[PDB]
Amino acid sequence: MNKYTIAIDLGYGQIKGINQDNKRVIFPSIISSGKDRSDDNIVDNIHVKILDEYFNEKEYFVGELAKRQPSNSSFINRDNKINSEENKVLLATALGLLIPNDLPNDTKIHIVTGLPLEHFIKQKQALNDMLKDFEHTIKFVDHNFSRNIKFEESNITLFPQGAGAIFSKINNDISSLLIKETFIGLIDVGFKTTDIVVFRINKDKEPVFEQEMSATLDGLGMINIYNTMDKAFTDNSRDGSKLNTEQLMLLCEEGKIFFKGDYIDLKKDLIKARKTLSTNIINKADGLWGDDKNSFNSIMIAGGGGKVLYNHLKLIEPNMCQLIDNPEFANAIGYLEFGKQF
Ligand SMILES: Nc1ncnc2c1ncn2[C@@H]1O[C@H](COP(=O)(O)OP(=O)(O)O)[C@@H](O)[C@H]1O
Ligand SMILES: [Mg+2]
Ligand SMILES: [Mg+2]
Repeated sequence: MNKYTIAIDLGYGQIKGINQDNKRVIFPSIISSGKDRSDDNIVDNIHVKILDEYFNEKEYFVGELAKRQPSNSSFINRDNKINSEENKVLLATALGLLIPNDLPNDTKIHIVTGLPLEHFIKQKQALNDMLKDFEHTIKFVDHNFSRNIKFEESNITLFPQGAGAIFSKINNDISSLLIKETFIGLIDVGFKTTDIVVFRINKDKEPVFEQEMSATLDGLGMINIYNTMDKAFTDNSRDGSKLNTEQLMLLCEEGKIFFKGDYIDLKKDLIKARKTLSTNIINKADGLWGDDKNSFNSIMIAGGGGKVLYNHLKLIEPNMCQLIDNPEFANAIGYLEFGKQF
């Protein structure tokens, strides 16, 4: 009785996913009501329908396709909720893309997912509850295929973020991380939260979680830069005009947007927002690691935020800190290695 393993990292910014055949998908965590659209990649054209027990077919665009719409799942103003309509569509769209076409009668889907470090205790059951209740057919209308998502209880496993990304053997060299009596830190800078997780290495090269030197920062993530640039845009505009989410996201890539025949350059505020977010995250990490900061052998930052802020984040200890090889799929790969050896 085999089982197929799909690792899915759920974010308030980007859904990341990878099954045990090393097929990865990633797309923005925005959905949108769908419509008859009337070597293109499927990930940029997610027109989809979801069938349930009520025989509701709910129609959605999700990902890049939904990003390019007037109506949107909020990005800034998406209330934090672990089981919602949008996390169900986003979870079922990531599954739908990572489920093969010829699974045997014996092979069933095993999902590995989780919560941020300190969010785990609070929301392990609510996430295990939404997964238990999955009873949906996900239909990719423009791509002639559909999948059924049903979860066998404890055909699913939940892991707090942090351990998996660290322990990994594809994005790390765990031979060089196993040093006696030293620490190893992770700084996963995400969209709404930021995880700081450290592990003490035993004298027998066994790693131990240090809850004390670890937190989940609830007010610091890349969303701070989005809001500061949203206010910088209306403020600079002095028109009372606001961007939509496709524009605001572009305005936070480089700080340039072409709006109503005006070249809006806010790169000066974007740089300041990134230094200001990065300062806080370095301060919190220093706050948790006192003089024990000298006892580290690596401090690896990761996530989408870690990728864009690495040059600021590195200042926390420049000759010792590094960027993990695939920052955004760093927890999702940890979720694969942990689920597969299970
Ligand atoms: N090329 C890029 N330029 C600027 N920002 C980026 C880029 N790629 C990703 N990001 C930022 O990183 C975020 C993705 O973070 P992610 O690793 O998904 O964390 P979470 O798991 O909390 O969603 C996006 O919302 C975006 O703001
Ligand atoms: Mg994340
Ligand atoms: Mg906290």
